[PDB]
Amino acid sequence: FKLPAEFITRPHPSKDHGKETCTAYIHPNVLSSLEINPGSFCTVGKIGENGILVIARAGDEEVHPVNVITLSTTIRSVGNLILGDRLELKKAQVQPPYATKVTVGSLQGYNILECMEEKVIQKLLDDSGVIMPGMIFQNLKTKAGDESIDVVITDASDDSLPDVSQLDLNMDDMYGGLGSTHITFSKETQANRKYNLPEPLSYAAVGGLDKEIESLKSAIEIPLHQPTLFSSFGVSPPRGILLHGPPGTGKTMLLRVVANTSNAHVLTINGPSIVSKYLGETEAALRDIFNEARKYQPSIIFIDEIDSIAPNRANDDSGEVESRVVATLLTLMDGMGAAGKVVVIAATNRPNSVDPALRRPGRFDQEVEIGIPDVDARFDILTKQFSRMSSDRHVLDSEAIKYIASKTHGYVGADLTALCRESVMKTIQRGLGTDANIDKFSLKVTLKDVESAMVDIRPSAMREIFLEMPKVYWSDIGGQEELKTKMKEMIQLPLEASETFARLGISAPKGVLLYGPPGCSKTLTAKALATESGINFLAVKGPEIFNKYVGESERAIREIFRKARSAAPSIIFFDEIDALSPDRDGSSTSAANHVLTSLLNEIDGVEELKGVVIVAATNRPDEIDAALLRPGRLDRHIYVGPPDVNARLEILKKCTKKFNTEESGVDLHELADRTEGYSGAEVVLLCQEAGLAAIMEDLDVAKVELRHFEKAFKGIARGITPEMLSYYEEFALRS
Amino acid sequence: LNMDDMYGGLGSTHITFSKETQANRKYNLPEPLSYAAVGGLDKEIESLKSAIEIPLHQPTLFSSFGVSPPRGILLHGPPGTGKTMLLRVVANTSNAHVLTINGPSIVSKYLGETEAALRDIFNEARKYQPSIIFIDEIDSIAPNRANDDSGEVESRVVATLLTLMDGMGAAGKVVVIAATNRPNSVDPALRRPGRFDQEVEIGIPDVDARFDILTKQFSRMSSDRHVLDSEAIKYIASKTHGYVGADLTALCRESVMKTIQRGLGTDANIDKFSLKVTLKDVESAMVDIRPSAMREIFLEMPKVYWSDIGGQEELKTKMKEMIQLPLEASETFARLGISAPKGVLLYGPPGCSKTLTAKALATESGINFLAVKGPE
Ligand SMILES: Nc1ncnc2c1ncn2[C@@H]1O[C@H](COP(=O)(O)OP(=O)(O)OP(=O)(O)O)[C@@H](O)[C@H]1O
Ligand SMILES: Nc1ncnc2c1ncn2[C@@H]1O[C@H](COP(=O)(O)OP(=O)(O)OP(=O)(O)O)[C@@H](O)[C@H]1O
Ligand SMILES: Nc1ncnc2c1ncn2[C@@H]1O[C@H](COP(=O)(O)OP(=O)(O)O)[C@@H](O)[C@H]1O
Ligand SMILES: Nc1ncnc2c1ncn2[C@@H]1O[C@H](COP(=O)(O)OP(=O)(O)O)[C@@H](O)[C@H]1O
Repeated sequence: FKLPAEFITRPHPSKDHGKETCTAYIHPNVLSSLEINPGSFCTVGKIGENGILVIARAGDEEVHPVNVITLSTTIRSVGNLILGDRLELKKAQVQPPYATKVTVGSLQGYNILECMEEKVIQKLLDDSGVIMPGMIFQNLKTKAGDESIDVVITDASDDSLPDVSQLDLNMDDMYGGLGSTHITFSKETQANRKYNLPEPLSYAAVGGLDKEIESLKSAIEIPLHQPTLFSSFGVSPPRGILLHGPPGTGKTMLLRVVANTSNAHVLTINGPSIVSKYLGETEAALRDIFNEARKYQPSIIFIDEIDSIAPNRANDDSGEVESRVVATLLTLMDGMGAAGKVVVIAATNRPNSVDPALRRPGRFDQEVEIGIPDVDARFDILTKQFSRMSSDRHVLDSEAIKYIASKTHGYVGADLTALCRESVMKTIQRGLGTDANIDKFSLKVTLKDVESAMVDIRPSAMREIFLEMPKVYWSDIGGQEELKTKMKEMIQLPLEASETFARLGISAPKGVLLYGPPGCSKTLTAKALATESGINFLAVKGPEIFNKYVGESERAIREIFRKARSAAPSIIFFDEIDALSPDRDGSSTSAANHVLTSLLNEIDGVEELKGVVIVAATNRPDEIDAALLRPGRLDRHIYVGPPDVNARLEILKKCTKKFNTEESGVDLHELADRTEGYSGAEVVLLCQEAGLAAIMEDLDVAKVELRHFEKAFKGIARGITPEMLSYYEEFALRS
Repeated sequence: LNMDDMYGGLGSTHITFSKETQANRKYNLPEPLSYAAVGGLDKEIESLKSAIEIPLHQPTLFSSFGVSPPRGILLHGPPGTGKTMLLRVVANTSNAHVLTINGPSIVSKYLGETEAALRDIFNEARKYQPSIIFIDEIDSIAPNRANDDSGEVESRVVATLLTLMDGMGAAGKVVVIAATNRPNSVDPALRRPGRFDQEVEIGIPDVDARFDILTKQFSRMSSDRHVLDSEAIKYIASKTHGYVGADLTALCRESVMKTIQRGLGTDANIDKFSLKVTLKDVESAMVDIRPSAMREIFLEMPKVYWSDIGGQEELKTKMKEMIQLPLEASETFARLGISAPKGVLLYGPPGCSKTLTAKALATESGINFLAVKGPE
């Protein structure tokens, strides 16, 4: 009448020798309920992955609790059965036929074990059960020179009739004291890929965040491994650890890595399955989970999508899941014990959406920040991946890897993995289409398929962006170095002196304004800023945030600002802020005033945004509200007037570069001198319209004449009056 | 069904060898749709064939590297394009198991029932090695989280689907096909390179694709029921600049009804094959059906020849200028950097040849012309 439902694994205590393979400490009631002899085989369902790891069984001494079961570290490493998993029991399968060859692999060693061998076979098969594809044991004591050695035994050369058995366990009948089947030591084989064994996630698999992962590992290791030392201080160790970052950074991967690499008990939630219609069922389930958590001293708590599980109460008090669950989790994690050893890992995509009650120094003082990988991190990730599938399947030199990393500057580790997968599948498809069923080893991996892969896949942001790769560069634009010397320092201040700002307390005003006459270089200056910065750029313009619906503009503003906050320290730019700046003039609606107040509060009100930098562009800065025209925010003002002689000459030469200068008949200076009162846009359009005049004669031409240029000059107008220039100058004088 | 009786070892019932006709149509049995019906999407259908053949047929080659095979395939396009027909065709031609679902029928007021059904279906798919999963109307079942807080059925199903398709197995052979009307309404969580890195887009058919579809349809109903020439099909395809395959099928159907009713009215119940299908009924049907774009504003205004046009020669010269430059000067613009200003302003007194130039241009150019009335 016990009715056992789910079982939980546990390492075998006391070490020694004992069983070490078929402990299976289970209460005799469950043994009688299964109608199977205790001196026989047992199964662990572990949900799915058929094969069920048929291992022999043994009885306990009546104190071992029913729920918990022991699978030993050897089987735990063989099947990657991590702590806290659910298990099921069923009748054993047919007896194994026989074992044929069995071959050792000598994991992470240079082999040459004959000196320390000492008839390993007896040490390997001095145990009952023992599944041939998996044996992992401690080095114990082997002759002199201590050291540690491990063996890979995954490869096999036999087959079993049932397809259910994934690891095709074999029986043991050989001889040993304190000769085999044609020896067992041969070659340093790795994990067998034929059976597709689940490869454990190594601690070195993740990279590019070495400082962050080291800090996280130390912060979670010092409470568990040094509980008495921390309790001596009397301040008690916290249990909450916060993980956040942009999507695709692999936070779940590092959670899995730290769970696998830690021998302590680990617990994780399976998403919204805990949430149920019954009010008390969820509370009872959470209480039971916490009880099982602190019943054993070494325990790890993993929480995923805490934003969905614990949404902000102020943002939406829909009901059912509400602040009550936040309060009950806070009470549960506040007082499980005085010192204890418990750490809770919470991963959320949007920290702002999380309940601010969770984000408090009293409960979640320690935070871990993960950002977008840079060039070095992406290069390291690519090198790790190439080492992961080995040089036998691809050829890529270090310079090629660096070039690929530089080309894909806006990507992430998940993006790189998807790029590798798509490159592999496109290479396979090309080989199938062209080479007519050739061996895949000859074609391997090249550069053209990968280049086409990054061309086709496109960055995962799915938003329009110049990206600086296919757009205008610095050499294509000729301007004045006076503004360049200013902007380089201005945008190198935050990216390079964040620690200096933190130490000194001066911080950054984060306010820059650019005003220019119509037809001048203002959006050009913004593009130059974005190009030189080399950071993701959001193309936002004034009327874009405006919408017919009331309140939609505020929603769009909040969306773009929380996207910029999560898009690393960058620059946010407004193409035409003159649409919303004037409120007193023109009798602006209440929506414009609300948007202006919201942006005023966002720039330098109540909160400070250290990450993003606000740059604004206006067609006319004289009608702007006095609230925004305040020192501290958007204080810097640059005249950035029309291009001077050298800049105009460079622009003309760049436009004439497509043409031929020798046969053009111009010296590239007389045209600039004559076209001095025109705007930059008009100057650019002059070359195109003169080319049209030249090609008027017989369509495609190779010669341009002075009469065409004269007609082009006569047929166009500058459209700029001295009155607006005088007004713009008066704006500078008045400020 | 009827029982079998044979007199022999290792004479039938009055011979069995007679003709090589197709399946009997009197019973009107369903016919397994094949790739012959689909036409005009050769590149897209080949890409879909590759994407469905690479993981299922030879998963070991892809799994030997260790990067795991892709599991998510995304399909999207304008309504009525025929993507769901491609889904049914690949289901019929595939010998592997499929998991086509109804959609909202599974969704109920009980949150646990839907989760249990999802369990059962995905364990059924995973347990048997050859299995395919077909999911349609992705935007509904999984609305965008940022769009609205619908509640009940919400991003929880997105999370459980992601956890399901993340780790079904090491190599396996399992793919999921998602068909959505608009990719924008799809939850961005699904639209991820880790989940849906492969995207299949089936755009609106062009003139060649529409012509291929019409030819395939005519070959399907055979020449017994109609007499159409290649130039007639080409003209019909050219006239239908924006129609889709569903629109072409509707045009054929309405032409059939118009022909039937005209024959009944005039010929007084004449033989059906005598009148078959002509071109005048098709023209009347495409005129009366209204173009594919519902409530369109870029209308197809009529054309008129040059000798019916009267005006100054300077405007005609600028006309020829601005049409001859872009069509046959793209290489010149690319090499010279002139590009295309694409901006022309027409200002003048009302009622004197302001729109006459545009009308003559629509006539002469032959390119698909579109015009908008301003106040409309
Ligand atoms: N930096 C990286 N280096 C190598 N592989 C990576 C990297 N980032 C992601 N990947 C690959 O992409 C997969 C996705 O990682 P993971 O599931 O941890 O994503 P995540 O960013 O935590 O997001 P989500 O929770 O939505 O899955 C990894 O299992 C791995 O195969
Ligand atoms: N290539 C084609 N050949 C013949 N008929 C076609 C073709 N493409 C589409 N059709 C027609 O279009 C219709 C199929 O519409 P279907 O529902 O499959 O489209 P869909 O683009 O998947 O959109 P929906 O979201 O409505 O399912 C049928 O009437 C079919 O005859
Ligand atoms: N040297 C150049 N080459 C190409 N395009 C240019 C050049 N200088 C300016 N432009 C274009 O002219 C535009 C300048 O806009 P601008 O007149 O400053 O806007 P506003 O009228 O609001 O001040 C930019 O969008 C840019 O694309
Ligand atoms: N040769 C012609 N004979 C009869 N009608 C004509 C002829 N040429 C043009 N039209 C008519 O004159 C109209 C010209 O429109 P138009 O006056 O340019 O528009 P708008 O009133 O905007 O200036 C056309 O709608 C056309 O029907």
